[PDB]
Amino acid sequence: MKITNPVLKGFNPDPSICRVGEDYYMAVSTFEWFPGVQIYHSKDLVHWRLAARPLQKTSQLDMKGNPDSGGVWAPCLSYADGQFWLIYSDIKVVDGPFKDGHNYLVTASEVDGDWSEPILLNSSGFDPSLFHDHSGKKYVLNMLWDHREKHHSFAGIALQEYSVAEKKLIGQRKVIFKGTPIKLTEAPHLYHIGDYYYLLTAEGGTRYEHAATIARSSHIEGPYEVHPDNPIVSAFHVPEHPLQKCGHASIVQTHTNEWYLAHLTGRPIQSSKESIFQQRGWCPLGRETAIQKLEWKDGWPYVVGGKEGTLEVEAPKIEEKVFAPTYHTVDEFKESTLNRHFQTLRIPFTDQIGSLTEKPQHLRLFGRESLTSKFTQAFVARRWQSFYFEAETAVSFFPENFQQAAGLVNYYNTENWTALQVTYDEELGRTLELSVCQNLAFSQPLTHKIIIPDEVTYVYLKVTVRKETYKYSYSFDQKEWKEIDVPFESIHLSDDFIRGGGFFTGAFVGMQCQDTSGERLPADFHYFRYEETD
Amino acid sequence: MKITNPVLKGFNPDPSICRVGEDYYMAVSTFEWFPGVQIYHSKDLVHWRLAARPLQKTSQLDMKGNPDSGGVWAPCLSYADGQFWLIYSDIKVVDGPFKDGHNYLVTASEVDGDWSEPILLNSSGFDPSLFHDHSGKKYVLNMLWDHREKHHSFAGIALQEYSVAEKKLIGQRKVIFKGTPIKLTEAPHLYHIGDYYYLLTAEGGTRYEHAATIARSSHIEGPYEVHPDNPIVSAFHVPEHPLQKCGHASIVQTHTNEWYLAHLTGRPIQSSKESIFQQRGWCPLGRETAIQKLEWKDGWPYVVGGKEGTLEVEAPKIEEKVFAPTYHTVDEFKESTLNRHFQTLRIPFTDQIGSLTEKPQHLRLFGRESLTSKFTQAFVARRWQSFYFEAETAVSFFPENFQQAAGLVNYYNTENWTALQVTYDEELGRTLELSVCQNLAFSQPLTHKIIIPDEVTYVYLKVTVRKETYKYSYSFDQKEWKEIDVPFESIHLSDDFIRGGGFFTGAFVGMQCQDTSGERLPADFHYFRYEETDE
Repeated sequence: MKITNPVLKGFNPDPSICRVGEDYYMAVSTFEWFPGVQIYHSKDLVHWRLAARPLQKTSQLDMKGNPDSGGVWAPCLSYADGQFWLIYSDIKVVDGPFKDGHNYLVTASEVDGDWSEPILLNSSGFDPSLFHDHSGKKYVLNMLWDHREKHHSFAGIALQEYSVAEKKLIGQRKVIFKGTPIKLTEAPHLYHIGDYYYLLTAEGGTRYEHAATIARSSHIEGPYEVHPDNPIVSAFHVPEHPLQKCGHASIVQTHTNEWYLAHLTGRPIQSSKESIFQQRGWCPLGRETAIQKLEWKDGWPYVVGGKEGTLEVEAPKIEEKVFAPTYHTVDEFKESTLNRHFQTLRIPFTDQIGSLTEKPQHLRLFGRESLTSKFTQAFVARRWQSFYFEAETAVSFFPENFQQAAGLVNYYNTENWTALQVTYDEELGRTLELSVCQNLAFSQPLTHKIIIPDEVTYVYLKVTVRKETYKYSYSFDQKEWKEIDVPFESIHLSDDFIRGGGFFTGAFVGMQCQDTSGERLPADFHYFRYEETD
Repeated sequence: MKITNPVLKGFNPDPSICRVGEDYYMAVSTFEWFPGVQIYHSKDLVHWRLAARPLQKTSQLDMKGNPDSGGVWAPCLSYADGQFWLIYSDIKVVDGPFKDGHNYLVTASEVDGDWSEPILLNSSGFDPSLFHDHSGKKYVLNMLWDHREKHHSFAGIALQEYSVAEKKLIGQRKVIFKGTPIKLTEAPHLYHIGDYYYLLTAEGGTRYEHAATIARSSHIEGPYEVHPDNPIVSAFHVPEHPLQKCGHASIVQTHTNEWYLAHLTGRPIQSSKESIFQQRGWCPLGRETAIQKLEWKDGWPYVVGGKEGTLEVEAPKIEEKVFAPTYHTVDEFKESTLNRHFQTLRIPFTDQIGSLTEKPQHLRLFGRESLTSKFTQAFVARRWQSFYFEAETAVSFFPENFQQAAGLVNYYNTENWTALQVTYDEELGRTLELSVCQNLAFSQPLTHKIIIPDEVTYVYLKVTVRKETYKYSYSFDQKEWKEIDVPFESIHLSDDFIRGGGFFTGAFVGMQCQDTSGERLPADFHYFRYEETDE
């Protein structure tokens, strides 16, 4: 029991696991956060390092205006013919009868290399997957989205051959599997093992009814027979289990001939005044990735320890490989590139949003649109990856009107965030303001204004997260800290609290500057510290 | 002679009227509909023709992903120094505490010429206006948006000098006016008349409390004194008046030294089960533009006939100039340019959404995203401009899967529309289906499927609008029509029915093709007929 779940903490959903020789890769979805797709690398399945974010250019991923939790849904990473293949989606509509979005293919020699320009596959449903058949043929699988009023929206798993020569889907698509009574059949993955094709799918939806089902056929077009103890992964029946929403799985065979299953999961905070059987809880870290061990019997896989998953799982018999950290606890912005754990919303980090060279050893952000804007935000943020942490920054900002503000933000989506910002008041001058957006209801709860003396070069801003609650603090000298006595609920930044059709990310913390007057006033952030605690 | 109001019927709001010599122009807002800004031209203020749509390029106007009723809000058209100046906005956020949006300036020698690339002015609030002072200086006015929780969001009218040489606002902005108790102060227009600067604003919001207020100052930065009988325009007090939502005005002095006021208005449909004093009604034609006559007294203008406005208004002493129609009652798509009364949502009409040359004498639309998408819709549409009309098209479409559909659509926004479309059913083949989106609640009300025989070349589709109700009909031969006995309420496509922070357009009817499978299957529309009635 040396794998400790979750292996990817914080917002890291929809894992697509992939072996190349003795290297293991896992791609996860990133939704509106840019650059798109996170690929992690491991030798032993115990330790994982963030290795690449493939979708770096607007020609590969153009998400300006995308709805919250649109963009890059579950991706599929594979390897064949000396190349990585990455299938991804750009979902443009996440609410209502339709689910408009398009599926694309890019390739690369190495996951951290330059990925190709996208090949357009289809638009008929999300969760596309690329299957490399033993014959050399290639097939794309995806769910079929049905908009029609009388029908369940999940109309089955479609299969269609992909022509490498023609760079397009060919022939006609075929519905090969219609799911089980759990329904919401999605996330198709095909595997050829022994004498059967195994079709792995997610069912039940990505909330607390989530499950992984598997079916098998001697022929790729079916009919598929469902596992006799289906589902193979699910925590639906065990509301007290520490792993919840267990589903959307992918399977890997190690180079040591052992079998493992990656799946997403959530770790909810519960309410003491509610029944955990009725209110399963809220997940501010979003959906995380866990790894289970498989065993085989009668040609069917089973999750070792039970289908709800285990926190501690027997690691494969592989030499341990620990990686060095890929971020520093205190980022002083001495590098010319933004650290790989930082992302921006929807669009690339360019000189129109910020600079790492205009003000050396600072991250300079030019004030753009407000935190409610799905277009151009000067906001650089990183995931909450623990229930217990501190994040801190120091900002030089001299606003001249009330429409300019910059500071520290905890953020779920454009309707759900809190921010501690240096702004300007017509009567008191530079002030420190607390802003709260809760499903688009806006409040500024401080009862008395915090005036910033003109002598203060840098305003130090901190958030302290203690599982259920978090609090902001500030200092004018980094020595004497003052806590703002407004206790914020972490569950308000969770998948399970926010309204609307897209609820698939997780809480972020970061640095931000807005100027809704038009002057693009810069804020200079001296450092960003993110430190997990006990 | 008589001006008959509204002079611009259907969705034509926020009029900015402008005289150049003996020609008169009026620009109106277009929100998410592309190309942006409609400019109308008149000689006599009675007859108006659609003359230009300036914002034709994505470099001038990039609205992909824009929210419904974002985009081009109220524009400002002026003329000075031998060129037209157009100030416009691109609003990116229409709900919540902020109103993120940016204001731009483009210029041209003629309203239908090539307009420049935009100069960015500011982002501090919408309704920007450019004022040409007698001193030669230029000033930009706009409202100030206040997001702060404790404050009214309409924080006053800002003034700042614009440097023509430096292509930017210079100096610092000054709040010159904070409004009256009606509040929601917006739409500033400045006029220097006689001994005073006159600041015209809209107040009360663009629903049924709308008003136009006017103030004057000897000095451009104020303080402004409010009109003693303010507001000068409003129907708030008369719920039965045929013109409602009267406000957002602009003033013109004719070359015959007469004074007129253009303003937006709505013409509501009422419910017989409700009090009009409680439910003023619903406006499927959206906000239209009307023109009132002004008279002066003691240095203040007054609307002739009362501040609620008149339907028939005395025309200026100008020789009549009647224009011929600018669209064809039956458009056969024989021309290589889409007629000027057709618009697309958000984006240019390019070879990726349709073509007038691939299939001659047809409008070919490549199936793209559904009607609920704010991104790429292959939808070509024109305004409802009468309470009584018929629209009709004929479509060649051969869908192969249930994710392909094309046909005739009546549309307010991405959440509010109805469509009669040729689609495909796995068991019955090509079928005719009715789809309904009502504030994003989706229904398909036909009780039995309408099967289309394989031999049918064109499916003819028609909508008949009779004020409160509209009904779809279809034919397989253009001779024998079958009405679909599902009565639709016109008020469901109105500013006053749809949910959300943006409710600023009006009902459209048009041709559409979607392919949510990825194959971009084309539908070919043979013609589009739009034929109004006189009640």
